[PDB]
Formats: sequence, C-alpha cells, structure tokens
Amino acid sequence: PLMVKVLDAVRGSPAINVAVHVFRKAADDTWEPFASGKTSESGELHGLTTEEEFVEGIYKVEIDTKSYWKALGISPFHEHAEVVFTANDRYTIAALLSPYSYSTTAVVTN
Amino acid sequence: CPLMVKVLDAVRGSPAINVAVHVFRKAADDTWEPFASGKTSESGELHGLTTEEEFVEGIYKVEIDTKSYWKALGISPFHEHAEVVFTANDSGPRRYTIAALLSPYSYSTTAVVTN
Ligand SMILES: Nc1cc2ccccc2cn1
Ligand SMILES: [Ca+2]
Ligand SMILES: [Ca+2]
Repeated sequence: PLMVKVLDAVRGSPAINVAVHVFRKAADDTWEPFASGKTSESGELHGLTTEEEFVEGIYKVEIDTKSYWKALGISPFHEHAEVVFTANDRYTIAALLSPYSYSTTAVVTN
Repeated sequence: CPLMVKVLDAVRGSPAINVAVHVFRKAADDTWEPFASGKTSESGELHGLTTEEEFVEGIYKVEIDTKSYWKALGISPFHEHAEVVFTANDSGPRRYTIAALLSPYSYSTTAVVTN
C-alpha cells in the first residue's frame, strides 16, 4: 500500500541508506510511530505496511535528509523532509533531494 | 527582514496569493512553540514575519497551508501542508528566503541564504 522512493540530484543516483520514519496522527493530535526502514540500493523502501494495517487517516513520512548528506560529506540546509498527507479509501511517495532544496510528489494508482 | 517566504502556483503560472504561513521554533523542552505567522500578498510574498532581534538561533519550522489554498480554488489536494525545518543562525545571523512551488500532488521548496 505504501512505498517511498528517494533520488539524489547532486550525484544523479538513487539515495541509498536513507532513514525513513512513518507516523500516524492519533486522536491526541500527536504523531504515533507506524513504520520505518532504510532505502535500498535502488533508493526504494518497500514493505512498510500491509493493507489491513494501513487505514484511513493522516500520515507523516519523515525522511532523514540531513544524515544522508552528512554521510556524503556534503553540507545540508534542512533538518529532514516531512511529507504529511491524508489517506482516503497504492501510494508512492517520491522525493528528489538537493542540499538546499527538495521536492516531493505522490503517485497514487489502482 | 531576516525571514521571507515566497509561494508560486505551478498550475496557473502565478503567485500563490493569500496562503497562510505559520512559523514555529523548537523550545528548550523540545516542543514547537509559536514564533510568527502571516499570509502571502498579491505577489506571493510574505514579509515582516520577524525582526533581527527576535530571530535568534534555533530550529525553526515553516508550515505553509497548501491544503486550504487548493480547497479555496475548488481543488482537492494531496498534502496537508508543506513544512520546511531548518537550523537558523548557527554561524551568525543570515537572511533566509524560503520559496515553495505548489501543485495539487507535489511541492518543492528551496532556501536562499545570504550574509
Ligand atoms: N519528487 C520528484 C521530483 C522529480 C523531479 C524530476 C524527475 C523526477 C522526479 C521524481 N520525483
Ligand atoms: Ca511493522
Ligand atoms: Ca552557534
């Protein structure tokens, strides 16, 4: 149901070994841990959740961009990139990273 | 200014007008505290959020209310908002422009930092 893809605009490559955490918004208005992982050699993170687990609600995908850049020896601007969205009854969250800029797009298919 | 936000609409090729922007600063206890807020003008720009005296070192979050923007135009968008989180002023005072480019299912953000 949910997958995350990360690309590096400086090196022209997948962004490998990027930490990603996914949160669901609780009735509290606080963010509850939901799923996490490390992007693969292809820049992708599969297996985050299942159909039965991934209910309607408000989700946050936090991509640890600052750690990624530091591991490359490159100086970054952002602490992270947070992507917040409502799931309404397959989602791909894609991000393209530069040191002082990022973009994110959702690809939503049937 | 030391902090400016600019927002553009990639569907219409125009400034994104009347977009609410909320800025928070991380407190000593690790919570987000309100810092400043405003809305973009007819040029898509938001000036006058803060001052050199008020804009101290810290970790700041700029939350741009993209969902309300698209809903007012009669469009159902994907994201709740666009958030930009950064450490400011660590090596001394800087001027920050945070720009955002909006589409219904996509956004990009860029920072221009000057001394
Ligand atoms: N977010 C995002 C931005 C892109 C920009 C250029 C090409 C592919 C892309 C895929 N995903
Ligand atoms: Ca699990
Ligand atoms: Ca310092």
